[PDB]
Amino acid sequence: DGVGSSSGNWHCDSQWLGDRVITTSTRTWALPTYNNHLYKQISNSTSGGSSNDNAYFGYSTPWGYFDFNRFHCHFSPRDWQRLINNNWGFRPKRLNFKLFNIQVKEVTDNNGVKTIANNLTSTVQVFTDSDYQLPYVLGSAHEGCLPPFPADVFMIPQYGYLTLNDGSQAVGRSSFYCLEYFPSQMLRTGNNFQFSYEFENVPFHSSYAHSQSLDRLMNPLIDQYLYYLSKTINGSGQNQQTLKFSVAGPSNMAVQGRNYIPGPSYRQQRVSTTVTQNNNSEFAWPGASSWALNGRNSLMNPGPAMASHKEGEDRFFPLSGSLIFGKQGTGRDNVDADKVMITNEEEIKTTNPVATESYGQVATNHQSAQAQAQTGWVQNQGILPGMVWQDRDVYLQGPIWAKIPHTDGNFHPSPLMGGFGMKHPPPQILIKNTPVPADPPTAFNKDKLNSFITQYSTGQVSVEIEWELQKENSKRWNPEIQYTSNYYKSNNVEFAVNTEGVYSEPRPIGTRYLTRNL
Amino acid sequence: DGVGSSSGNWHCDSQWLGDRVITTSTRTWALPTYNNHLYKQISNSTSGGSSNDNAYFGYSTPWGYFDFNRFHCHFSPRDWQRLINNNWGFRPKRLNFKLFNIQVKEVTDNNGVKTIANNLTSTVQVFTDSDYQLPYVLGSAHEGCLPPFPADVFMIPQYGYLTLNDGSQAVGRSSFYCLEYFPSQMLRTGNNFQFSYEFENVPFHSSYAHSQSLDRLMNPLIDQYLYYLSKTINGSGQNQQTLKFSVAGPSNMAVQGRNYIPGPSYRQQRVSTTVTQNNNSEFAWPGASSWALNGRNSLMNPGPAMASHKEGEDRFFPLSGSLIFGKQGTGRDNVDADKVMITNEEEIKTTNPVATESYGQVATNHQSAQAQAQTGWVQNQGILPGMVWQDRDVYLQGPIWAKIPHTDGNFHPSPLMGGFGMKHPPPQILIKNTPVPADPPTAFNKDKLNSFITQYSTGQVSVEIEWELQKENSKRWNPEIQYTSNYYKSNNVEFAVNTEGVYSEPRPIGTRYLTRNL
Amino acid sequence: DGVGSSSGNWHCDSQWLGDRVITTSTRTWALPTYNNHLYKQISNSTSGGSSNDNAYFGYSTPWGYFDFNRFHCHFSPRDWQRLINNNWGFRPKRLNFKLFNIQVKEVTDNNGVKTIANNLTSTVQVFTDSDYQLPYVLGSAHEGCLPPFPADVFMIPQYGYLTLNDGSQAVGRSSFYCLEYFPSQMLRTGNNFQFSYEFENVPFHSSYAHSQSLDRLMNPLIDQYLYYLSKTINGSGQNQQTLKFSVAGPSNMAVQGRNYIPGPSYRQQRVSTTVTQNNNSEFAWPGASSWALNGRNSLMNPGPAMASHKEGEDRFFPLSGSLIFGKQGTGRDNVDADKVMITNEEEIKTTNPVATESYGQVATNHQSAQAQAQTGWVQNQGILPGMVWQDRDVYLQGPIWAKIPHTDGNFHPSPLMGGFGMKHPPPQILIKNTPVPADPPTAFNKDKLNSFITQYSTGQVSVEIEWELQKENSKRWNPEIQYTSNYYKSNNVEFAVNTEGVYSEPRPIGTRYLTRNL
Ligand SMILES: OC[C@H]1O[C@@H](O)[C@H](O)[C@@H](O)[C@H]1O
Ligand SMILES: OC[C@H]1O[C@@H](O)[C@H](O)[C@@H](O)[C@H]1O
Ligand SMILES: OC[C@H]1O[C@@H](O)[C@H](O)[C@@H](O)[C@H]1O
Repeated sequence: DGVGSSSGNWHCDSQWLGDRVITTSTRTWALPTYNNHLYKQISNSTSGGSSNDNAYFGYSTPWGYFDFNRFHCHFSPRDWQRLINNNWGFRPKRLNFKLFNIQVKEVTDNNGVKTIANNLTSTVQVFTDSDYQLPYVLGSAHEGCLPPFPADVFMIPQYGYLTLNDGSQAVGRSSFYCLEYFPSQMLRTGNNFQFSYEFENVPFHSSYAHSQSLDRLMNPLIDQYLYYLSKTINGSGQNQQTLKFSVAGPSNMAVQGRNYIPGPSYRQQRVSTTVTQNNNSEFAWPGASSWALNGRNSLMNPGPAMASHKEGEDRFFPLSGSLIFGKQGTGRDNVDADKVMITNEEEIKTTNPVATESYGQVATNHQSAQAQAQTGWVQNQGILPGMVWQDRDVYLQGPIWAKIPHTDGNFHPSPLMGGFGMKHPPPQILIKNTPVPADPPTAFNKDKLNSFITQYSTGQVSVEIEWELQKENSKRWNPEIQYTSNYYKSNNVEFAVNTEGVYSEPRPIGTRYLTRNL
Repeated sequence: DGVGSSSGNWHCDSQWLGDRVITTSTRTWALPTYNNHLYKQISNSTSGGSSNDNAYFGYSTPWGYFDFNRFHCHFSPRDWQRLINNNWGFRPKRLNFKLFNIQVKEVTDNNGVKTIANNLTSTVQVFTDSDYQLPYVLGSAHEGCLPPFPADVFMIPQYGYLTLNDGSQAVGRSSFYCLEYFPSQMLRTGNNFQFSYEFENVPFHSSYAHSQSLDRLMNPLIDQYLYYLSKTINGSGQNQQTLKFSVAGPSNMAVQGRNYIPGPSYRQQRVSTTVTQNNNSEFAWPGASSWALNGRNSLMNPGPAMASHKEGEDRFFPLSGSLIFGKQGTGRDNVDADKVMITNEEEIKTTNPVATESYGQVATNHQSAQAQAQTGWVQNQGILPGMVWQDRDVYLQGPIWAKIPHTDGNFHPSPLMGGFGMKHPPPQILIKNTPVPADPPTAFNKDKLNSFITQYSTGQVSVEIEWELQKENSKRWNPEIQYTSNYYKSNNVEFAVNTEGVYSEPRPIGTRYLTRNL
Repeated sequence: DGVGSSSGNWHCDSQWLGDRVITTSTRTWALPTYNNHLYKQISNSTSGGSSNDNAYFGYSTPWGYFDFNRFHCHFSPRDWQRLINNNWGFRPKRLNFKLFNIQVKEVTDNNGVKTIANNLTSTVQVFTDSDYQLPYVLGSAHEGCLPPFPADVFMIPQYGYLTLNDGSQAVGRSSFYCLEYFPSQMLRTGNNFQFSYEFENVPFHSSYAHSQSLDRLMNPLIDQYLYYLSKTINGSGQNQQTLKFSVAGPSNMAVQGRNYIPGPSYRQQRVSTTVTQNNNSEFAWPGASSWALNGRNSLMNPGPAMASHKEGEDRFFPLSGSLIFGKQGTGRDNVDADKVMITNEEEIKTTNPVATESYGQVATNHQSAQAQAQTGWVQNQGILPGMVWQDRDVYLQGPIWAKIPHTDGNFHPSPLMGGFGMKHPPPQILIKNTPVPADPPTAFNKDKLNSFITQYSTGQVSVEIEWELQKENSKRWNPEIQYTSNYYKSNNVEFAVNTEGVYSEPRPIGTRYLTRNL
């Protein structure tokens, strides 16, 4: 419309209907010029680091993008609690996005003091990649998200992508993308932008833990009608061999026949938070579970979902097998365990094998009168018919969704870091403020113009997501575990602002509190 | 209605339509009072046995439940034969249940002689758990089923369940259930009960065996157009290396290219019924294939479906890899092989690996001029794209269905003991005769009344199941294997009553007789 | 609309209809940035002062709010006089609020000389808390109100709130509020804001004084038919005891029977404005009437409404029992009595006990032949059936309304400082100018942006209140006390501007001039 009118309003409310929640968040953003208006080839050679596992080839762009893909973007800690205490499941349904109240500003510097003024005629240009024609960066869990606390003003992250490489070099199959080669909407002060999105059908996340374990499904009062082999020798001596069979029953539960077995396993190395119990050596990379692709070793960071420890073993965690979040103000490199938050998958110990344990034992030979029976430990176990498992839990700090890679086949394409896998996830919103040249020469030159006016833009983003809820039907008599605040005398309220104005999130909050039968 | 009228009739017929069978069974039951009208916390501590694998925590209830979940409940041996000889497949469709002609009886004992009288005003109360809000006990294969022989009167089994535990202790996530906290129908003599159930869509059980093996699918008369590496050395000597390639053809079938491979394997230890061929040692538990869950080892009793032995090896069976049924009158503990019936999965040797064999071999290294080629045995193999398998066979003595555990994911949720997996299986029917207090004090006391009239109830159950049939279309010229009775001079007719009045089932009858092409 | 159009007009008129008055006020405001765009935890620890009575915990916000909650906002001194001379009562009815002609301005400073320019694209955001979901700050009588004189330009006060504390620490029950978590309307130059409000039904304020006292309601000419005990002894001597009864009549009025008694009392310490008559000691805090809450002592500042002094005792006032207003230009701390204005409740001496007196006397024992009759002084008296009282008077300088605390119970929830109590008072209007970032880095950083453009906003506020009037019906023959200006030779007109341009209010003006029968 015009310079004097606001093109949108601040909308942060969240409304709770019966089966649905609608969260709306508004933030203030700032967009710098990136790469001096250039596309740039980037590689580990451009970075200077040399390792085959770390080699890459790609491009950085002048563009930037919006990321609302963490839950704390859409939920207050109080709202998150209302979700996880009262519901068996939730999934996203619809999405609404807005850009409004856009301000482009010119920066003028002369002797070292800078002046900021409005440039009213400058434009910022925006588009969504709806056909998923760009490398999709939102699936990897990166920073640059809308801040969890509504009063914080955030910088928009720079867009870049990777393609095929051999070492630092490219190959003919490597592809280059100019984002100017897409249609984008141009917006001056007084123009606004919006689009809507429908989440494709996904299963509900399971916000519950099981109140039963897969190995105790039976009636403790009744015998099975099935027999197992109890004795193979009549006693001590020579040539003592029998086949004795017993009924499986309450007295021996481990031996009963069962219809279903725990899910797959890929074993992790066990690390103690008590430090004297760890080996004295550097095992971090060497002792790590990894997978190889085209000669590169990728550490298996969030591998298959597994129980992080056995009972009472809480000090133990898998080496890379769990999500690790930083506390507010935590540095980038070589930080103590105190400054990081290690989440645990403990609730899924009912259907899932422990991450640091073998799956089980198998027979490795044929016994005979000559040969004793030999077993071996199953370190990794793929899917078997009759396996049953839970996915990884969801966190208020964690990612909401991921893009399922477009491929001939996949199995159970739930994101291993967590959340909802989608062939067509919420599209990428790419934003850039358009280059404004400085004064060109007065005689013609064919070289592209490398001299521009220093600018940046600010504005507001609204994101609205509808969430479908799955209510708890339970007949459980005794009360249940809920997420609570503790009452006792803190210096600071948790999930509140600091005395210096800093918002922090004291601990990770998982989704799984309510219980179901297994 | 009233004391003098029958509230139902005896209905045992089974009617065979073209595509469907309807089996109806009627039995007479007796219901005791369980637990002295109490709910009781039970654990391995209450049982006194201590092993971490066998530890449990749960509750026993005053309630009891009906189990018709074995096939011999619904099929006579003659009906079972008509099913398995004439049909390629079957599945359950509808279910109808009735309770009628209910009689509550008071037991009076004074000096040690007891008198039984009718209590006409007493009531028995019944409900089905339709929302699956209770721990589901019918999936584990327990005793307490309707007896296979219609003239036998059976005792109703006591209901109980398990929940989470650490050792014998519970955890806050453990859940307690009062069955009085459900609505239930009360029934006096003259009241009857019924409900209907729809089986959710399940695949047909495969009542056939394959007439082809997965490794012979080819035309024996024709060569492939594909080549394999036949020779790696030109001959004996030094520096003799070649690559020689041959056509795969009828002469060498093992090396041909194939589109599909056999199903997954988890290896079992091999045990001989000839006893002198077994090792002299106790390998039963130690040499057993197991899986671990939260620190407990559960023996893998009916693991993935696998051929129980190779050809001519019938004396061999997997250590726990097969269902083991007892003969009539067989004791509970340490019984000889003669008194038990070991079933075999032999028919599936066409698509499935043998339970006691390795899946195959893989390369463990890179060969080179320095290093010879090394292989290793694959003891367990998870699912691979292109695998093809058969499920475990169904038995007249075996379970019909199971409840699929409610979870984020599962694969091929066919019950490993056998039958039809269902998210919503036939619901549990829970029955209890209501407590009738003895004479209370004449001055008020707040304690709950612990003194009751000794009672029990009897009545009849009808169960009606419709089964959908899949007829055989085969073009096979030669006659086929059928299930038969042998003609020769027994002292007793098989599947008949004893001279003392005892009904026995002489052998397990599987489903797989007719054949199909693979 | 646009940059060149005014979005509202100046409206200050007040129109007098028969039963209603409509006051409209327009002011010019200025809004700074508060807290550097931060929320900040604040406590007596952050302030450094330590006393348990003064301990607090809370938050300061970047937001600010409008306060029109004093009468001089809505009434000129002439209008106030027209109200209080002609009417028995008044109450508020409707409310209309407007924000318009909004101007955001950028402040640029380099070498220490600052330049102010218009920022045309900046926005200010406004919302009302209509659901009363925020801590309500307008009830406490704070500064920051619209100035009484229309030509003064006022600064908008900063919003902040308190929550639960133990000492300077918080508790788990303490709650934090982000105001960005509400929907708010954004407004650029050319946008305006308005909303309407309905006062919920409140009683009229009593703008009258009683022309009778509660202890003289009788006919002075007539006797009562009731008797009192006049004599207990026949005379001087031993064993002189009688019961003598007399008629209560005009000669002895104190002893007559009465249907109604004066209202409740909580006694205050008496302080003289003649200073030599006060004790020589510091009794201010020590000799003060207080109430205790959770271990803290809160001085009872405007306690129950009571007559401030007896007749002719005008020099006396309760220690904290009355509202104390400052004269124009009066300092914050340790100011002489000359610079402050002490109001008096004198008019209510008819129905209300004096603040500095005991309520009365009660019997403390049983008299007998052995024991003389003993009485004791009633220092505080709660409500009794048959009590009758007046509320505190209203002042042109005083507060209009208060929010009744949301609670299970309350009694006579009239605000003790004065005015109209409401469960849903006029809502809080919260205003903030939105942060405009300075130029962000050209490489992405995840830290929130702490660098902003210095801004402030100005504009106009209109407030329109309809007041319902209660006209005087009186039959009084003699003329009545009115509020007047004195005619005699001042250097300055009262309620006028200074010679230096300063507006002052010379004295407090109460509401109670006209009289009624009691
Ligand atoms: O040699 C490959 C390297 O890979 C890196 O990811 C790791 O941090 C190094 O310690 C080393 O393992
Ligand atoms: O040590 C665990 C035990 O588990 C039982 O199920 C088994 O019968 C024992 O022989 C032993 O293996
Ligand atoms: O000891 C509590 C204190 O409370 C304050 O409000 C007062 O000004 C002090 O003089 C003292 O009474």
